[PDB]
Amino acid sequence: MELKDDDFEKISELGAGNGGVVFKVSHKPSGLVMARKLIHLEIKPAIRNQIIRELQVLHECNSPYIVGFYGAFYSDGEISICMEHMDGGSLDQVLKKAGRIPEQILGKVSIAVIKGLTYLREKHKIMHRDVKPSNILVNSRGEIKLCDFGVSGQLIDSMANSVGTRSYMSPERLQGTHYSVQSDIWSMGLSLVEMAVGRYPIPPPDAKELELMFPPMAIFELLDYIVNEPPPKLPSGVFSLEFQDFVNKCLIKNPAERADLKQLMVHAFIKRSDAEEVDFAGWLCSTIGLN
Ligand SMILES: Nc1ncnc2c1ncn2[C@@H]1O[C@H](COP(=O)(O)OP(=O)(O)NP(=O)(O)O)[C@@H](O)[C@H]1O
Ligand SMILES: Cn1cnc2c(F)c(Nc3ccc(Br)cc3Cl)c(C(=O)NOCCO)cc21
Ligand SMILES: [Mg+2]
Repeated sequence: MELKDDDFEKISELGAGNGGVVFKVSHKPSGLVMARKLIHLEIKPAIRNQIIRELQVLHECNSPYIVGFYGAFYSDGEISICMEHMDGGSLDQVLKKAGRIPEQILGKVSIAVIKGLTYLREKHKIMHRDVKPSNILVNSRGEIKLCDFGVSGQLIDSMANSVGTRSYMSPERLQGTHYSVQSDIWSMGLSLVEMAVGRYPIPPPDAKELELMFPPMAIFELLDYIVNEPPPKLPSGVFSLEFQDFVNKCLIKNPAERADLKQLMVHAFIKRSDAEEVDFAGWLCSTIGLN
């Protein structure tokens, strides 16, 4: 069934950020609760049709590790993407409420991210391009799913400009055009360290700030750090050697030396997490108040 603007009714706002705002909406004709992302783009009709056209491939991105798509359309200066509502939010949200995220949980997340990236690359030859904690969604059934990946090339173009004071970009992507899918591996590694530790891990915590857990940077100052200083590490002692090596291999500055999806999928840490009996659903609601 096709989706139009007037068949929707707003319920609440799930949040916003940089070029988009997403609402919890009711799709009146079907009764479904959806998440509807609005993206403002002053752009000619010819290209917006192509964006809408390109976004349709989301209809065949079906995976337990990828957020469900309902449909895409154009309202007034607004491109709408309608998706599965994830009643548990983004990992960046659960991080706030949780402080830190336990290694074993992070292990299940790692599993989901790899399978998600693998699915998108394997079955669609598509690179994510924006891996970070806000674009990993979770829900009360304990599903862990990726969103906001770069499915439409023209959207990639039309969003080219508009970034902030926290980069999840690989150093190769920061420095030039010589980047690709290995960049997502970096984005993952960093995200993990962040969720693991309780904050964006650059710059890395001083001697003091570390034993406590257990000013914001200038733009250039931060990017300069990412590309020229050694990458962040999981602090020793509080995380299994397995986890440490995993993130370490994810955060190699040289993208050709950096681990790939193939390799991470059979890494000691994944295989260990793969076996671990973890009630992720239970932990989720427990730490954010719910079911
Ligand atoms: N399908 C969804 N279900 C539930 N909540 C969602 C969904 N999609 C997005 N959200 C929420 O909307 C918030 C903002 O979304 P979004 O416009 O993609 O920006 P962001 O990921 O937060 N930061 P940025 O990537 O810099 O734009 C996210 O942090 C989520 O909390
Ligand atoms: C660059 N680019 C190319 N295609 C894209 C695309 F489809 C996007 N959205 C999206 C994708 C899959 C699913 Br499932 C759900 C959504 Cl909402 C986003 C995106 O929403 N970036 O979020 C930034 C903040 O608003 C970006 C895309
Ligand atoms: Mg986003």
